[PDB]
Amino acid sequence: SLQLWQFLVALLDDPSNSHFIAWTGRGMEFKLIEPEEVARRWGIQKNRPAMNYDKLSRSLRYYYEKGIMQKVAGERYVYKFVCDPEALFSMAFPDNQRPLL
Repeated sequence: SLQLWQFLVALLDDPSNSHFIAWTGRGMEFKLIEPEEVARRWGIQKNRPAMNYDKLSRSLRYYYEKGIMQKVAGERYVYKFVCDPEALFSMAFPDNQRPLL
């Protein structure tokens, strides 16, 4: 399984992608430098050729409403991953949140 937050982290980990998505250097903050290019790549990844940023952005909002990300104030395309105990559990268990016997 691959969901959007993981996909973004995969792109962010490779600094050769910095011209369209980058860790800003402020903690866990990242910027979508070319939002439609990020969306295009997500569409390729998921075989959804009609993917676009409008669609992708819904997931960003779902993540910040759930406290997995935060939207940075004053910015359009700057977000941060949340580093807290509860968010770490959600990120550790994307597919099963009753993982123990």
